[PDB]
Amino acid sequence: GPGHRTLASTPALWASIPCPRSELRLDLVLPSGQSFRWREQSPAHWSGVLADQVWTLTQTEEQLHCTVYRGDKSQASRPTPDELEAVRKYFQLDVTLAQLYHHWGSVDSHFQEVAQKFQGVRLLRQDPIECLFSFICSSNNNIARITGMVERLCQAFGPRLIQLDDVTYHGFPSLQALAGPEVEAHLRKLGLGYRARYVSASARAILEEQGGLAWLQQLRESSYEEAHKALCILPGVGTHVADCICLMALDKPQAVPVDVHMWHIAQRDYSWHPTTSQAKGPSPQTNKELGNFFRSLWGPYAGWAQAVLFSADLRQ
DNA sequence: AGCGTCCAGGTCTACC
DNA sequence: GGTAGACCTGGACGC
Ligand SMILES: [Mg+2]
Ligand code: NA
Repeated sequence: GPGHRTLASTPALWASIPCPRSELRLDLVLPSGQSFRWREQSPAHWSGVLADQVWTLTQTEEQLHCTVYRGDKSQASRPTPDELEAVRKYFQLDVTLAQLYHHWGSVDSHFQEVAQKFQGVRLLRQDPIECLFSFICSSNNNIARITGMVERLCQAFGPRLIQLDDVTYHGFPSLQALAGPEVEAHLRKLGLGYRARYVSASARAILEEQGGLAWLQQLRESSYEEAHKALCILPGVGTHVADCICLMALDKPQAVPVDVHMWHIAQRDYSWHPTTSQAKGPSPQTNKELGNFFRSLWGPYAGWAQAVLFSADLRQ
């Protein structure tokens, strides 16, 4: 297919959004386990599917530059203002990250130290269905393997969009495409392990028991506590996966995922231990208490502070 | 030399 | 509700 674009080579095809590097670092966000579907196909340029089309993104010191491949056999052109608005919404640029970093650092000297080296880590606003099934794939697993799982799931069950160079881009599958009893066996062939059943059973539960796709919008409109409880009915969704979906797709900025990294960060970097349980190791009660500890420390956007520490912990 | 253990964005099941 | 251990997969890497 046609080439993945670079800004300096094809300037007529790009348009900018005001966005300083203090507000966003693509290299610290897009490969860090929020979305699994972006790749640095040219140095400093990240390509992936965003609002149903492929985009490439790159940045200068003060701007986020964007290019879109419409794949409808139309003539190439720069993104329009209306298309750029989808990118601005995906990066939630109405939230001023530099102010949150100052708040978090004022209450937490450890955060302040890490933040100095990890500027521009913000939270993507993701599609609920993509986020749900990506995080079902994430449990007891590592980011490189999760990334492959998600790519193979999309290639097998999602619509083909376009090919750039030798990369064929697919959209994320629908609920219906993931729900049939033949799907688990295919996802097992694709190496999803025991999560193959969780993916297909969760798609069937949403369609057959929760009222279909509108349930995810209902959870976006519900409180954090209500949304988190509701997601936990799904096979493969426990309190951590539910917190990931709440934070990253359901607009719950105080949701704090607690995985292996955040548990070890609490112990190593905060000397924290639970005080609501005599036994101190990970457990439902202690993982719950740890989420509450980080909310109490960082405030109503505690999940966003978690994303900074998580991204940094991947690099150490 | 390469096997085998540890480990990774945890959840489920069984049992008390 | 608390506790404990199994669990698909494959890269890191000690022995
Ligand atoms: Mg569940
Ligand atoms: Na609903």
